Amino acid sequence: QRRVVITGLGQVSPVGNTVAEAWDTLLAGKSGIGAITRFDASDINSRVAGEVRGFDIGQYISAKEARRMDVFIHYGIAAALQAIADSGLDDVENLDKDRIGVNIGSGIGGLPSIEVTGKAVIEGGARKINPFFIPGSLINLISGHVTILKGYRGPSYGMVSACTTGAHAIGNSARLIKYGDADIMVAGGAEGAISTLGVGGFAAMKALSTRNDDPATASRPWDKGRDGFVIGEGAGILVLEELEHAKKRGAKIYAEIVGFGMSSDAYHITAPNEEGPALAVTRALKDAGINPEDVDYVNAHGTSTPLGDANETKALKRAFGEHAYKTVVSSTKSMTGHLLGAAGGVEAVYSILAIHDGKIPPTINIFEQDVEAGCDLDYCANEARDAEIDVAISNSFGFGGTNGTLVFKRFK
Amino acid sequence: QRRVVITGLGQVSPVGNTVAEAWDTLLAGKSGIGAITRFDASDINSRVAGEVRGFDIGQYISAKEARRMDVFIHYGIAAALQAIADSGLDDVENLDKDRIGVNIGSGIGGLPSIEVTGKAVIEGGARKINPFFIPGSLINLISGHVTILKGYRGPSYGMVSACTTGAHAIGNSARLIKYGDADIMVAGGAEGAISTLGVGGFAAMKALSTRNDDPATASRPWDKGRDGFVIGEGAGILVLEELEHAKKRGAKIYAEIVGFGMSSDAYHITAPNEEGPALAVTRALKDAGINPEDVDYVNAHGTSTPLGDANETKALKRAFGEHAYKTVVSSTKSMTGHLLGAAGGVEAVYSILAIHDGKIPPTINIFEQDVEAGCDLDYCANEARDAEIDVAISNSFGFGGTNGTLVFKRFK
Ligand SMILES: [K+]
Ligand SMILES: [K+]
Repeated sequence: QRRVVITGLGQVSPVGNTVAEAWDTLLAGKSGIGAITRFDASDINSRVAGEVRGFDIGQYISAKEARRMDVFIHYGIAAALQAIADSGLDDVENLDKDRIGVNIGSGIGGLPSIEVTGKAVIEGGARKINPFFIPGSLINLISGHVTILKGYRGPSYGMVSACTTGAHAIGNSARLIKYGDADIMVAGGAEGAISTLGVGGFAAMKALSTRNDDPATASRPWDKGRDGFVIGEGAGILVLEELEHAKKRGAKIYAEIVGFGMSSDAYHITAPNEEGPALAVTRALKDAGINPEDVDYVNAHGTSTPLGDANETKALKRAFGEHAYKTVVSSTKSMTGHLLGAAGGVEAVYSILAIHDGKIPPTINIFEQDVEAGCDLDYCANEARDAEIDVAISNSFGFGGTNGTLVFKRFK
Repeated sequence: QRRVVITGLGQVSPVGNTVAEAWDTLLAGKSGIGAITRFDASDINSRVAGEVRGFDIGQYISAKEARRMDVFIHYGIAAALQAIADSGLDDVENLDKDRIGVNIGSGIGGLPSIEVTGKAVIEGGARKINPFFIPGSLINLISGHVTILKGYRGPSYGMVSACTTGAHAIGNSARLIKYGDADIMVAGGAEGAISTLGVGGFAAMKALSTRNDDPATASRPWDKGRDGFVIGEGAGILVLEELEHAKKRGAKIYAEIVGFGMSSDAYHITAPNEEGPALAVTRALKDAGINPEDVDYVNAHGTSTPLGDANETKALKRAFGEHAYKTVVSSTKSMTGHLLGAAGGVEAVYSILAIHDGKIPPTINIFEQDVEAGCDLDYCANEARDAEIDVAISNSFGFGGTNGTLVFKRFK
């Protein structure tokens, strides 16, 4: 019955501090990956990352309060306020704030502040713990701060699903609105784990690229020379709004979310198989009431891992059949790196912008496509395309074998 | 119009390593709170806790497997496997595991292992990081390990809402089943933050009781002498199942979940207001289509805080009107302590058992009820009661001002 459209976009990421900066960067095929500057990473086998740069949280909230939060909350709050400003909700007279909720997740949360506080305790004891240590690291406090800043009293919580966090949050928020528990939801993911334990943790898994002499081409999905993903940070946020509510005020509408699919591999904890991801894609298309052939663009999970990229391709073939060769796929992680919990968030934004603008962002750094390994689809290599996008799907296949697929559609 | 019933219970907590042990301990009014033994808490102003004791994870998984996980995962897995065994799903031939999902959350997650790893890194560099450090601390890996152990391929993720985590996980899972995305959901919360940064973190917020000389009465909800909550650890898990699916097999049904209410205070980060919690209770009852007068038992938030306990009373009076004085309230945190993200889990179990067995667990340590602060309701003080419970609600009002209310009903 109830339909859910997108009326606001918010983004902070390695390719831009606003939605416009990012889109322009992505369409130009420019990388957001560089050498790690956040901390001394000389000891980690991976020393490259997608870092947020030139970003001032003080533009959004007070510096004194910002001081008391870990940076993943900075990214979430900033991207949320962007999306809210973008939707025009701050200018609606007699807005029913009781019907507005916030659902923003994170994969890992306040790892950098936990590391800092830990070092403080070792050196100084338990009395060096700041009074704001715990709220400054709690994942759900992103939603907490946003509701307090805006006076929203609808449902608020965070999700955690590793790489799939942002997808689950957005899909779940859409469910909430349809069920009637809210008319508006602010949803997405935020991540800030560029730290010794964060970067070093995934490196210990041998999951990260070690192309430290060529940062710009470290992330290269479906390329022959790929060797692991490049860690990234930031946040992507949507404003989801019930259609009639959107149309009553004169809201600008980017797209409609028509489908949400979920599955579990039940196989490996940190390596996606074929069937699990295929299930999620299938379930999402069913939920949307559309067929594979209707899908014009797939924003892939596309981590640039040897097994993952190839397994995702096989998963698409299972779910799409022959249309896997007709549709267009692309991984924006080729430019942004892998934002983990925030990945589903920013890539939802990009998918929606693809529909809205009629443009597909490229998978850069495809020098020799890995056809031998089965990666023989159209990954929109190396250059963006003008394309009529009516339906776009965004995939997220995360650690724990948890899968999510969002289905967006042009609104007319 | 699908209905959701509870066919399985699982629990690990300071009052028991099984559901039976716990329910018996609670009804006898015995405390699970003692001096902190897990680590040297000498330098922290709060040195009491609700610890899990005499618990062998090796009973559920191999030692080798366990070594790769932080303890909050241990509690989650153990409580999950308890619930799954209780429901009898392991014995159903041709069970459709594609229709079975897992949604278990945590408030903080793998804080102890992060502290351990962080120290090892300080002492020996990045090499020290175990390859299983990241998956061993990821909150969503509780669901991950359960799906893999059992072969469940339905939706899987975790939620994070602090104190309300377990409530949101259960309610959301019921919504999933109703929507049709699953027929069975394993849902609850788990927490294991009995560590320097965990206990020290909440102590730095002046949030914990400092009654270290008398651990047994440190947790005393609505008592004149209450001085902050007592931190606890553990996990509580439900097996949620669509009604016809349960009835078609020979499923034992504990109760039915008929309502789910969510709200945000939009007021204070770490201190509940009146209206926020009142909103959640009202919304839960409207969702269930039930009048306040029909509520026989309220499993309170009741963390033992000077402001929180008094505000919760005012919130109940707002939502229930005159029936605030007719119903029976009680806080099992008087015996378990506050299990954070797991609180909503174990207290859902306790609420269901109240309905099932027709008994009300007491709020112990009420020596002089704080009537002067307005705490003048019936908190089932100091001894358990036999009572016919047709409808019970369980409240969780957590940090970030996030509120969740579950409504359970006896099934016929
Ligand atoms: K994607
Ligand atoms: K409760």
